[PDB]
Amino acid sequence: SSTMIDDEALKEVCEKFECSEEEVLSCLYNRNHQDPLAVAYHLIIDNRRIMNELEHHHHHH
Ligand SMILES: [Mg+2]
Repeated sequence: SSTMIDDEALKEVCEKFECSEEEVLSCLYNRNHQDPLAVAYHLIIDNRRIMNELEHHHHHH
């Protein structure tokens, strides 16, 4: 199997939550969506996506 991790989001969660990388990876692996570390990881990725979409719309629409 192959698992993809967003390294930048992982680093940001670890810095902001003062936690180990394995703590984040564990809740992702266990699909424990309710763990705030998982929520934060996906929030960082989702917001990056949304901001990229908004910037595009601002400049081109
Ligand atoms: Mg405008």
